[PDB]
Amino acid sequence: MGPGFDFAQAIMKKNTVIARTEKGEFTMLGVYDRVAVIPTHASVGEIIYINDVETRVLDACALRDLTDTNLEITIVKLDRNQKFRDIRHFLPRCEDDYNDAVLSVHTSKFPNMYIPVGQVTNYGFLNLGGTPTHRILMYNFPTRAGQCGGVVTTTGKVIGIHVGGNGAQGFAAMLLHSYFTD
Repeated sequence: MGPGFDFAQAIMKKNTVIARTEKGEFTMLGVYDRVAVIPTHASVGEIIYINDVETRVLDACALRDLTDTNLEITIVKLDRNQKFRDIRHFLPRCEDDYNDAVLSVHTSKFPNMYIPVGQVTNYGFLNLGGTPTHRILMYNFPTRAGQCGGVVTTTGKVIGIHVGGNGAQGFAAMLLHSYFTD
């Protein structure tokens, strides 16, 4: 409808795949080469389905901060025959608050879904499903089951991936440029 949705659509149309694990179907963001991200609660194993095709996992790393606290991001390298568009220059360098964000989801259950979530707070600490978690972004939208892995954007920036909700608020894990230096 406007320039926020335009940026979100440009990322969904070239930089997402549908990922299936034994724990469900997830929006998965491809960042560069064969490297993608997914919430750590997806429990990625040695094999994953990517757009309903059996795919070997070459590497999977569940990120933690230097205090050994969960960040809820897993970085996956896929044995795929095609590279993602390199979007690392759209990643923020530091922790921050944002205005006027969009949460975008693409699964079997929710195809071509875009949600204007408004103001995003640098929330920091969250007890997420009983697990202490850091670098959490919060937005005042009642997100639901099926939105995990959803991409959070502003105009010109890819800032996080949806990882949870409490019925009134939604929560995303930060994406930082420093996670994807090669």
